[PDB]
Amino acid sequence: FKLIQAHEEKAARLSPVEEIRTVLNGSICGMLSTFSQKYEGYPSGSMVDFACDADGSPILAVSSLAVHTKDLLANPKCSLLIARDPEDRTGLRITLHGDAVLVSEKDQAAVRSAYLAKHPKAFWVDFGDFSFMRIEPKVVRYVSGVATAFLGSGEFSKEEYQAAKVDPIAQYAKPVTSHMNKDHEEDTKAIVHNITSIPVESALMLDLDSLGFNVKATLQGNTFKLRVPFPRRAQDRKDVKTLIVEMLQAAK
Amino acid sequence: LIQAHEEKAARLSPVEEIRTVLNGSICGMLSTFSQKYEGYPSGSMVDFACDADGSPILAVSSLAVHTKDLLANPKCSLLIARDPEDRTGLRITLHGDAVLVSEKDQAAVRSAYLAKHPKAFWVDFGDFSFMRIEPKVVRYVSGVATAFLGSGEFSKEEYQAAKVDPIAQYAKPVTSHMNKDHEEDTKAIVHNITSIPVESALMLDLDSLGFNVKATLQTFKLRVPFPRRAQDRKDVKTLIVEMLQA
Repeated sequence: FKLIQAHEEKAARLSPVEEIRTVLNGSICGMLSTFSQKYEGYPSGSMVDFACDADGSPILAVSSLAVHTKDLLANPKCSLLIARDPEDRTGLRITLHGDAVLVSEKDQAAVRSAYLAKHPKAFWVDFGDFSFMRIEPKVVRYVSGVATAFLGSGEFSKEEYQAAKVDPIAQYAKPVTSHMNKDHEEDTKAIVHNITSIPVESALMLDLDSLGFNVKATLQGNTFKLRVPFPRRAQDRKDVKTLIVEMLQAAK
Repeated sequence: LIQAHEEKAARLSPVEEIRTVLNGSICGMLSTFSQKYEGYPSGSMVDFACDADGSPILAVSSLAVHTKDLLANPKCSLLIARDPEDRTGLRITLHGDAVLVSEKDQAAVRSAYLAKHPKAFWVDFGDFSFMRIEPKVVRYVSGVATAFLGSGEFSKEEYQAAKVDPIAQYAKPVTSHMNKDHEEDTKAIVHNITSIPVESALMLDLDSLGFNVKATLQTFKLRVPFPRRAQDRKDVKTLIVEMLQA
């Protein structure tokens, strides 16, 4: 109740801009808002795949037959809504506002590879109906914990957002969280219990970065999220395993 | 072979399908004009509940960004994904005007909202108000990266006149009993009706004319129509057993 609030406020985590920079870079799909070309005066929403380029600018592969493509050609001002955990309503949600710009011929090759890195089977991007567009950010806004005590919000300029680096350990979140959630969830419960002093019934690893990881934990009927910081910054894929064993050894 | 079965299988009309799916949805993506960032649109996740006419009811906090957006410009849109993770699924965008609910309509609107969000106790707090998106146009797209790409739009009058299918409300219990315990029965029915030797058949939704399934042979969706319209919950069980016997 009060121990959770005191632990979360002190636990090491990425800075706000690095968290938003990292979550966006790891995201591959979101909700595009445009000005409706056909229904004048109304906005319009659609689902789009995307991939951030090296600067964090979303790359879209848009079909000339899509409604949202016609919207963007008539008015390039748009927004992109990202949900870290789409089903979690208390999760982090990011809105990137910017201007959709056709990618130049010089930039085609770098843009195409950045997009296929996130959508490896998207070989329609070479078809004539499809073009790459880049949403050049104007402002990046986020909200977190809507119906919770740890409600936070903020915004970043284009310059602040682009200067932040993507955390180099977050890319390993999927393999690490799988091996732990499938085979070694007892270890996660002990580590969380050792650090937070909460005897959690279950501890599910949500994400991962160089400073630690977050877990979905359950105690009685309440479900809540806990930050589990590493004793030091993780340096690589293997170092993440080393630190988990060290935190387990410090408990087990 | 799939295309010939899908084009002939009985299903709800387009406007009744969209009316039914929207009425069954309780969360979506709201697009607004950004009050703070002049010239830009904005997106947010919102809970909602359709009223009896199909108009989405929102319970908005005075502290939320999208509330300030809607108060500055009521013109908005609501994006609903029947199966949000299925990229070929049906997606509906309702465009309309967000209107404060009047004092006379508060009670009916509150009950419509709590029917879909029974634990939303905060709707009574002072920070919260009910808004209704009065529809201007309802647009849909389906099978966006498939051979069966379809689209269309409905006026406010066409959308409001359509009825919500009275059997779709039973989709969750029926699909649970079948997908967990009787997927062999579902596979037999699908193979019997479509003449497709399906390896697995996962029941997706339900209406009075049949149900849709996710099937795999050597992944695609198949419509499984009932031999006649189902009249109630028990009749759905009667018809499924009847189709299994065949």
